[PDB]
Amino acid sequence: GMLTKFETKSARVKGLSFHPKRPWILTSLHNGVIQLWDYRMCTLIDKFDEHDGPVRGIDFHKQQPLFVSGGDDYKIKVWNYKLRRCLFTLLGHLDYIRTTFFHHEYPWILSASDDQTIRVWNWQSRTCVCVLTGHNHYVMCAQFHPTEDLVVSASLDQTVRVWDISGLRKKNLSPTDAVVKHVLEGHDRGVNWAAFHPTMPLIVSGADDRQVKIWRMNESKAWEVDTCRGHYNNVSCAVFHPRQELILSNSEDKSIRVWDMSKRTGVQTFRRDHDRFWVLAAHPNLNLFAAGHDGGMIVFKLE
Repeated sequence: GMLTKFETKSARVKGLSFHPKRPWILTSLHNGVIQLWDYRMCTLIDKFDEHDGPVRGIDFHKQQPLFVSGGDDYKIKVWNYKLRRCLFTLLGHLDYIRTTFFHHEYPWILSASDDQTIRVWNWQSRTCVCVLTGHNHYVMCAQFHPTEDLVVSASLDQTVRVWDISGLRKKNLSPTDAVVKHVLEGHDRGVNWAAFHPTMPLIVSGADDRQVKIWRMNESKAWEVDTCRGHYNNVSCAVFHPRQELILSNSEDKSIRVWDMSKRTGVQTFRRDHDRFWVLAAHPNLNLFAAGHDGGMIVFKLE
């Protein structure tokens, strides 16, 4: 089932990010440390210790020599991994930052916070260019769509939201800005994570109801199309397998679960003795995955 490639022992891992080309993964830790690992040479390349308290937000830029971090200190830091330093800090959030991601093309950062806001930042102007309001509890996750001007967010308010930011794109990149397109209701507890499918109009979410839910959107509406049961504690994270009909989830129940979207195979469950899982990453072009837990990180393949 699970082919372990690389493991770290560390403070609890809260964030993960695979480099698209280098055999590198970032881990952002509960102790405020960001580790840069080479999983082919089995070495710690570098350590970045500038935050105070947990760092949950971490993302490599897919094309620029940058990564972005978001901390419980309410700071977003933009880093250059060649220069090995923090270029600048973005302030504005009023509570813990849950996620930070770079846009794949636009000069943007997307952040989600316990302050109930989603923020878009322009990293060229080094400014906040949009505050997305509407959630009425912690925003646990916000992600950019890979090819459309959409955002998906997950909140402890029990909703997943889909936002149209095409207005913000036209305003901000030119030489309302953000509209809520869908409010996805169905989880009956706080939602910890939501993500877009790379190609289909699908969303996956994981919640404190111990459910992994799959949603479909069309031109008019969005609706729940499946619910995966088996986790016996809060679902921390869920990702679409980028290139196979699979979903990967992990949980405070100390398990990774692999779901068959085709439903041909039953769910595969991978357990740790003592470690809650907090985060899951998929490599953007390899059949390679990473999970963050109480005792460190595991990088693995499926067989």
